Amino acid sequence: LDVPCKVVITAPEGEDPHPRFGKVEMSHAKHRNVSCVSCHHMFDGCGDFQKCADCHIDRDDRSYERGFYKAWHSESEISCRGCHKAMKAKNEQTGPIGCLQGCHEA
Amino acid sequence: LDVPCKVVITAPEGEDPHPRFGKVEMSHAKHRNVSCVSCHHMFDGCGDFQKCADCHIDRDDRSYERGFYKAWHSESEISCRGCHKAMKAKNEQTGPIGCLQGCHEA
Ligand code: HEC
Ligand code: HEC
Ligand code: HEC
Ligand code: HEC
Ligand code: HEC
Ligand code: HEC
Ligand code: HEC
Ligand code: HEC
Repeated sequence: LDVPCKVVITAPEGEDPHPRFGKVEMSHAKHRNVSCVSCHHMFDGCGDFQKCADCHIDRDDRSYERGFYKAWHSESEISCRGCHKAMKAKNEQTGPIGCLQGCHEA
Repeated sequence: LDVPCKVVITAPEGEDPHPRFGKVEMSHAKHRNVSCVSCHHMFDGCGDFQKCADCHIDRDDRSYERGFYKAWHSESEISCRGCHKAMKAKNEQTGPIGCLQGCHEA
């Protein structure tokens, strides 16, 4: 499909991930009310799509804004956890925040 | 997915173009502040961004809401001319409205 309904997000090739943190499912359908650029923040209205880890490569420095970990966990509202925390602070229905809740579960 | 930065819109596949109004270019780049669903009104969450004339096929009149002409020229703000006219009425920066301005121009 042009936009797959569910995606499986993994670590890039290289260092195996911690066994409990290696794959996360995300649904584009559940995020239908979130604009593409809210997540695909480098999309400027046309062009094609990459994996986030085509840029968010570094796995060793979890503080680095352009690294792998911060793509998903930064306080930035671009990140999975950052948006969900910001929405929760607004009492808005949103996604999970706990480390083994939802994303890293099941 | 590759969202073309410029598309050339013409008659439905396999059909002959209008002899004077046959092709119109549209820039996704220029429309980057317009949500995808504002035009692709059948897209919901995930799936395909279909060409409009997959559905807007009829050219027997310029009145049928599901036909070709109304996709582009309708009071509806989903249509090219309808959105531009509505935005102009609100004194918002927008696209062209005259029949030979922009869309059906060099
Ligand atoms: C955050 C909630 C997102 C929204 C809103 C949209 N997308 Fe998305 N998309 C997101 C992720 C995290 C992923 C997986 C990327 C990875 O590195 O694993 C995707 C994936 C896609 C893809 C496939 C890219 C690929 O793996 O090659 C496409 C083509 C895509 N997304 C398109 C897209 C569009 C057009 C959106 C708005 C309608 C959109 N996405 C929203 C996260 C999010
Ligand atoms: C390269 C073309 C990139 C792709 C694809 C994705 N990101 Fe990105 N991201 C990139 C850069 C260069 C930067 C720094 C800001 C800038 O534009 O220069 C970022 C930043 C983020 C952030 C902010 C992190 C922080 O400041 O703490 C997040 C949360 C982030 N990126 C997430 C993210 C996701 C989820 C992506 C796939 C959907 C993604 N990025 C793609 C470069 C690139
Ligand atoms: C805001 C800009 C978001 C970003 C970035 C991400 N998510 Fe999200 N998420 C958001 C909303 C508004 C919602 C609620 C949708 C609703 O109306 O119900 C969600 C929800 C989720 C869920 C729960 C879905 C379900 O089945 O109930 C998950 C598991 C989830 N979000 C995951 C997720 C991931 C992995 C993201 C980064 C790739 C991510 N979200 C980004 C808003 C936003
Ligand atoms: C969804 C909103 C998430 C929540 C909540 C948390 N994490 Fe996450 N994490 C998420 C994604 C989309 C990804 C990328 C895909 C993958 O599983 O690798 C990750 C990744 C990690 C990793 C792996 C890092 C690496 O291998 O380099 C770890 C160790 C990790 N996540 C830990 C973690 C912790 C401690 C959390 C609470 C602060 C947490 N995650 C929440 C998405 C989401
Ligand atoms: C109206 C101003 C639009 C906005 C906003 C977006 N798109 Fe669009 N797109 C539009 C048209 C009129 C066309 C040409 C269709 C035709 O019938 O000729 C397109 C085309 C696409 C395509 C390509 C489809 C194909 O050629 O088969 C894609 C993948 C696409 N559009 C995606 C897309 C996305 C993801 C948008 C939001 C970021 C988006 N479009 C906005 C009109 C408009
Ligand atoms: C079939 C899957 C369709 C595609 C692809 C597109 N449109 Fe559509 N359109 C469709 C229907 C069934 C209808 C009627 C209303 C409904 O939702 O049932 C419409 C309507 C419009 C209109 C309104 C016309 C009017 O009432 O005068 C416009 C302006 C319109 N559609 C435009 C449009 C464009 C520009 C598309 C490609 C980007 C497009 N439609 C695709 C069915 C389908
Ligand atoms: C509102 C929901 C729109 C619809 C539907 C379409 N257009 Fe549009 N258009 C819109 C805006 C807000 C703007 C201004 C962008 C800016 O900030 O400058 C425009 C602009 C144009 C232009 C001028 C720019 C250019 O590409 O040369 C053209 C020629 C144009 N729009 C064409 C066009 C066509 C062909 C559409 C239907 C397929 C269409 N627009 C829809 C807002 C909206
Ligand atoms: C962009 C905002 C437009 C303006 C202003 C006008 N038209 Fe248009 N027209 C537009 C598109 C995107 C298309 C589809 C592609 C194509 O060129 O075929 C059209 C099409 C027509 C047609 C052809 C119909 C057919 O069955 O082939 C005609 C005759 C036409 N347009 C006429 C027309 C007139 C009279 C306008 C002023 C009221 C007008 N158009 C404005 C986009 C845009």
